Amino acid sequence: ATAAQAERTLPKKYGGRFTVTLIPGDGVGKEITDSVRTIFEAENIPIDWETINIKEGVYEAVESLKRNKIGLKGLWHTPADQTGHGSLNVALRKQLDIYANVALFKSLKGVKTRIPDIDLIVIRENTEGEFSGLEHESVPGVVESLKVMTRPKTERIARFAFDFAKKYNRKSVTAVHKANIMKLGDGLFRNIITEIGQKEYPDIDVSSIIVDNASMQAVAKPHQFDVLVTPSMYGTILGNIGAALIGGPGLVAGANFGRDYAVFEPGSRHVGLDIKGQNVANPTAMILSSTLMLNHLGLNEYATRISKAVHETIAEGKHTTRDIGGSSSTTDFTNEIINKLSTM
Amino acid sequence: YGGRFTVTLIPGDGVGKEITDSVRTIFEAENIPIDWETINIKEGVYEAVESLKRNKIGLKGLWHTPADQTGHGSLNVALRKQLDIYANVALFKSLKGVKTRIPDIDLIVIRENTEGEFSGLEHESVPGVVESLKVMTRPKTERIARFAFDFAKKYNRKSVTAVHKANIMKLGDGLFRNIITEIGQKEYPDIDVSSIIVDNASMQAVAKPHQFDVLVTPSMYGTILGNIGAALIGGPGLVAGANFGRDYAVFEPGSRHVGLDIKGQNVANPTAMILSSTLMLNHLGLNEYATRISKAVHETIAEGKHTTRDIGGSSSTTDFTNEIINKLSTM
Amino acid sequence: ATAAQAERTLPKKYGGRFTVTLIPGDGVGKEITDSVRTIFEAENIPIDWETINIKEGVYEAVESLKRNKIGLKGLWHTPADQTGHGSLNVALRKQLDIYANVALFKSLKGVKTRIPDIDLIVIRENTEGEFSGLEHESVPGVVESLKVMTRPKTERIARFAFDFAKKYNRKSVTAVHKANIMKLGDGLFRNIITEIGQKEYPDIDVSSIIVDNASMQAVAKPHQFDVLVTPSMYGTILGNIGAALIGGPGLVAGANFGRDYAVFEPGSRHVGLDIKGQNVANPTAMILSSTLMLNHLGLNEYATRISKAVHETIAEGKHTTRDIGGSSSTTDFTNEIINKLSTM
Repeated sequence: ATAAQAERTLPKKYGGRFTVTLIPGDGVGKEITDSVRTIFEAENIPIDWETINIKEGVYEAVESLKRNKIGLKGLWHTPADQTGHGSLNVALRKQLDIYANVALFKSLKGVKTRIPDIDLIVIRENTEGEFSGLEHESVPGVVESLKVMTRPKTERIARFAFDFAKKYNRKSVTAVHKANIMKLGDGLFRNIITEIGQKEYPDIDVSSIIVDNASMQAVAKPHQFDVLVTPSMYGTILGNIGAALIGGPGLVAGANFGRDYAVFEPGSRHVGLDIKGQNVANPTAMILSSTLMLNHLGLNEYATRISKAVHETIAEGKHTTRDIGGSSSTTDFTNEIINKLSTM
Repeated sequence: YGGRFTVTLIPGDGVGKEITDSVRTIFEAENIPIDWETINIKEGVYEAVESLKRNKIGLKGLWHTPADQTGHGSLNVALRKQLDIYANVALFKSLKGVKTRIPDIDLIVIRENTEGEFSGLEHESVPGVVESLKVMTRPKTERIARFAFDFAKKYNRKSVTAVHKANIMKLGDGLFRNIITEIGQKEYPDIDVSSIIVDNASMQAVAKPHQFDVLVTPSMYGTILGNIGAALIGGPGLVAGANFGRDYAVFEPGSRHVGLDIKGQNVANPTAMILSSTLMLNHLGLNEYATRISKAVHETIAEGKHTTRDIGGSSSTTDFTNEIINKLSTM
Repeated sequence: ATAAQAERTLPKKYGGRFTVTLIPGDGVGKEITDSVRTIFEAENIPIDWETINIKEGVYEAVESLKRNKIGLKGLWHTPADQTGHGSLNVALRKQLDIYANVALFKSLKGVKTRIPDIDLIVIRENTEGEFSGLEHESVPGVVESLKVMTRPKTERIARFAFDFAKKYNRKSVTAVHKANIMKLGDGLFRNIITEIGQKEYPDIDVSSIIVDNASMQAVAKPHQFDVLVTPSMYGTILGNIGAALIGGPGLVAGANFGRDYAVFEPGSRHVGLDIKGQNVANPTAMILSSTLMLNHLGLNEYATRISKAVHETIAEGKHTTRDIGGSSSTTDFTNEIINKLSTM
C-alpha cells in the first residue's frame, strides 16, 4: 500500500526546489549553459543544478538523470576516426530510453531569413533506425550497416507525435520515409504512423512524404508542413534544413522525452567547437529549450517570462549576438535579457 | 534582485515570541524583501497548515505539548504530518566564542518526522495494559533515505550512518537499516554508508562525536541523538534546523525546546532562530543576505561579551540582536 | 520485440491440450475429484491433469499453478489445535493472490428446499480482512487478532464484483459490512464499494447491508439479494446460509480468481472428513465448478453440455445421491451423468 509516497518517479524536489541535471558538454556548450545559469539565479528560479563533467563517465550522466529525472544539456563532440568512442549523445538517450526528440523551428522577429513566418516541428525517434549502430565487415572492403525498425519502438513514437500535436494544437502530422525503396523498414514506419493516426487521433491530418521530396519542399515551400515524424536519420536532415530556414542552430529549442525522464538540449545539435571560449556564441537555443524545461517541471510563469525577454531582446535590433547580425558577445546578450527581465 | 516574497511566521509558545522578533528586527534592518504572514492559535493548527500551503515556506518556533491525558497532542507533529514535511535536519556545529567540553564538532542529524514512534497509534486492551504501535513503511523510509543521501551529496558530506535498534526490533528497525544501506550502495555509491545501534550510538556521540558525519534516524532516536548534539555544542540556543517535504519547507530551531520558564524575560538566546532563519534565506535563493547575517552572529558570539546569558554572557536577547544589526551595518 | 510468441501468461496448452492442476485434497476430496476425471475422459475433453498430493508442499501446489495458471481442487483440512499448521487453503490463495472468491447459490430442479427458485451470488475477498492471520498475546490470557483492510485490495475486489455483475447481467450489488461498529475497517470497505459503483458501473444498483441484518434477510427473504460483496468472514457466513438455502454444500459451484491465475473449487467449502472413502458423497459441487473452469478456458461446448447432464440427472428423481434425497452412491450418480451424456 504505496501511492502518495511513491512520488520517487518524479523530478528530484525538496521544499519546492528541484534538482536538475546540468551537462554543459563540449564546444560552446560550457558558455551557452552558463548563460542560462546566470538568467536563472538573476530570476531566482528555485532550481539547483547537479552538474557533471566527463570518456565513459557517460555513466555518471545517466546515473544522475536517473535520480533527478530531469536534465539540461549541450552537445558532446564525436570522433569520425575508427578508434573513436561513439556518439555518447545517443548513448545517453539509448540508456535512458529517451526515445523522442522534439525540435522547434519557429522564426524570430528580429532575424533576417529568406522565407519568413515559419513554424514547423520535427519529431524524430532517437534509439533506433540508422542510429542502431549495428555494423560489420564481412570480408575486407565490404561493410554492412544494419538498420533496425521495430513495431513497438515505432508505435511509441507515432503516439508521442500525435499526443504532442494534440496537446499543442497542431493540425497536421506527416511521416517522412523512403518506403518506396526500403519497403520493409521505412514501410513499417509509414504504415504504423498513418495506421494509428486513423483509428486513434482521427481529428489530426495524417500524411506521408518521401524523404528526398520532403527535403525539397522544406527548402522551397516550408509553410506546407506542420509536424514531421521521422526515423533517426531523416530527422537530422530535415532538422538542419529547418535550422537554416529560421536563422541558424543558435535559435532552435529542443527537448528529448522518455517515459520516465526528460532531457532538454538545443534543437539543432551543433557543438561549435571552433568558437569555444571566444564568447561569441549565441545562447538563444540553450535558453529557449531551457524555458521548455521550466514549462515541463511546471514553473512556466518564469518560462513565459524569460522567453518574452529573449524574444524581445533579439527583435530589438542591436545588442544581439554575432550570428544573427549583431556585434554583441554571449556575455552582453545574456545581460540584456537579465536587464529586460528586471523590469517586467 | 526584484520582487517580494510572503513567508509564514509561527512564533509559537515559550521564548518563541521573542526569538522570532529578533529575526524580524534583523530582517527589516537589513531590508530583506520578505513579508511575514504571521499566525497565532487550539485546533487552528489548521490555519498554520492552510497558510503554509499558500506560501510554501515558513519560519517557526516550537509549540508547547501537554503530558496530561486530556491534553491535545503535539501539533508540532500535526503541522508536519499534515504537510508531509517528512524530513528534519538539525545542524550541530560548534561556534567559536563558546566553551564546550569537546571542541571543533560538526555533525548533522536527519530524522523522519511522520512515522516511527511518532505515528501516535496506541490503545488500552484491558485496564492497565497499553500498546503503542510503531509503524515503519518502505515508501516513507525510501524517501528519507534518499533525502539524507541527496543532502549529504549536496553539502559534500562523506559519511551517512543509519541509527537503529534492529537487533531487537528485527522487522521495524530492521527494515529501516536495510532500506538505507541498501539504497546507499546501488545509488549514492560515492558516500560511505554504515549502521549503528542507537544505544551504542548514544555512547559514542557523548564520548567521541568526531567519528560521526551525518546520522539518519527514525522519529525517536533523532530526538535523542539530537539532544546529545545540542548539548555537545553549547545548548539548544545554538542549533539551526529545518523541515522538508516535497512541496513545502518549514524552518525551526534544530534543538526543539520551548523555553516556557523564561518567557517574556528577554533573557533568551536567538542564535538558534536566526541561524535557521539564514537557512531559509539560502533556500528561497537570497543567501547574499544569509551569508551576510550569519557572519554577523557568528562573529558577534565569538567576540566575547555582549553575548547572551546561556553562552556565558550577560546581555539580553534585545542587546544581542542589536550587536548583530550593528556589526551588520558596517559590511 | 514482444507480443505473439510471448504469451507465457495464458493457460498451459500444447497442440490443443490444456494442462490443468488437480488438487484432490482431504476428505471426500479424492472421490469428488475422480467423479470429474471420469466424466472428463468419458467426454474425451482435451485436458491433461497435473495432479499433486501433500505438510508444507503447499509449495508444490503453488509452483504447479504458476506453470499451468489453472487448477481444479477440493478442500484441505484445517486443525483447530494450537500447534496445527494453518489453513493452507488460504495459503494457496494468498501466495497466488487469487483474491476473489465466487460462490454460486442457484437452486436445482429436483431438490426439495424450504424456499425455492433462488439465485444469488456471494463474492468475497480472500487475502485480507479477518483472514489476514495477524494475532498476538500481549500478556497471558489477553489476545489480539488484527484485522487488516486496505484501499488497494478493496478497490480491486470492488471492481471484480461489478465487472462480474456486468459480465453475467446481474442488476444488483450489495456490500455486506459492520461499518456501524468498526467504522474504519468495514467503513472503508463499504465506502470504496459504493463509491466506485457510482462513478464507474453506474448501470448497476449498489447498496449496503449490515452483516447481521443481512444474515437475517438471507434466511427469511433471500430473493431480495442478487450479488453480495463481502470481506473474508462475512462471506463464510453468508456463504453457508446460501449453501443451506439451496440444498447443501454438495450443490454449490465455486471459483477463485487472481489477475494471472484461476483456481476452481466447491463454492461451499466443506471437507466431508466423516464420509471419506464411503462413496456416499455428492459430486454435483465439484462437477459444476468444473464446468465453470471449462467455460473459463474457452471449451464450454463441453461445459454447456455436461452441466445439462447433471442438472437433468438430479431433477430426474431417483438415481440421485444420498444428501439430495436419493439412495445412489457417488459412483452411480457419476455414471448416470456419463450415461445421459452419451445420448446428447
